[PDB]
Amino acid sequence: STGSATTTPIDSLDDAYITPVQIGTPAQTLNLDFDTGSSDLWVFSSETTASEVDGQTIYTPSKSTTAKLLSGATWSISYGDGSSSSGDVYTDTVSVGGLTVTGQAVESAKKVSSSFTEDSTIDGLLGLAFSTLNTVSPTQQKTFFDNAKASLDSPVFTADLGYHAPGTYNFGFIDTTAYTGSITYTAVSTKQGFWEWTSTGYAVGSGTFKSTSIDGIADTGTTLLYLPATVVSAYWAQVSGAKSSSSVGGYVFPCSATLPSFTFGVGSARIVIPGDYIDFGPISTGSSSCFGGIQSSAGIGINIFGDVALKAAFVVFNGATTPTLGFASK
Repeated sequence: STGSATTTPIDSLDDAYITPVQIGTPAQTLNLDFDTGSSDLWVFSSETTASEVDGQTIYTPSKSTTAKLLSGATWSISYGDGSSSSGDVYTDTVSVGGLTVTGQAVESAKKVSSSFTEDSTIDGLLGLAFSTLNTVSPTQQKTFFDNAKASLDSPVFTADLGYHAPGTYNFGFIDTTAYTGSITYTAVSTKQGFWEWTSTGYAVGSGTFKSTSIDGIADTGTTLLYLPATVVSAYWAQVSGAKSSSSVGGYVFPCSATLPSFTFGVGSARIVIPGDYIDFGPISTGSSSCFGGIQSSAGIGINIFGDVALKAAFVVFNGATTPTLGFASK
């Protein structure tokens, strides 16, 4: 089997991407944030505290003839941005882009933190990291991909995120028309539960490539590119007037600037992030200070190849017995 679903930016900055997901019978379609940095499929629901729902579409398990309470199971998750959610668990039929999993754990939120309530466009998350990170207790549950894997034509999924445009998540096949050149594959460590890999270096603009190992995670659920402070300083030094602002929370730059590209290495291959992709717009409405899309990972404890980086590539998440990642230009 295969599946193929379009993923759509939630706003004009590509802050996140939503993908329609069919849950239950008859289907209830919710727009979920596919997150290769976490491993829970959780949804706003008829059980979510009413004051914490503000415009999201909810899953109502009592209206699904295939829903079953997973008795005794609870979940609770905290994300790297400080947000969180928790609740109980149902199993139900879940379909993405025509690919159906029966008996998928659907984690129903009883509580969500304010950042989720305040974002009416995201109805929940669909985790695509390794199932060792799933938070369901006392019986850990498998991700949608883990449940689907054995049925797929090939044990892979691909992320093809658009810049200011829709893109595609495919399951079970590589679309050889979706990228240019060849796909370069690189080793993955699953020891922390992430799609963790080592970039071979970077360049700023038209500058020389610096060969240096940068361990980090491929994380579709993180907006920005978080790299070591040395790398980030080297980038922003090429933007007149850019500076790190402790009050804003990162590097800012004059909105009048033209940003240089940023290149990262994948083996001997190179992925170029155009300068435009690094502009996250005014820090507040009407400001002439703009927020940068490359930020320091110091204090986060891991480097994160978030959407800024991933949307410059066609990315293969190869879930074979020994997982690997692939990157191609597009």
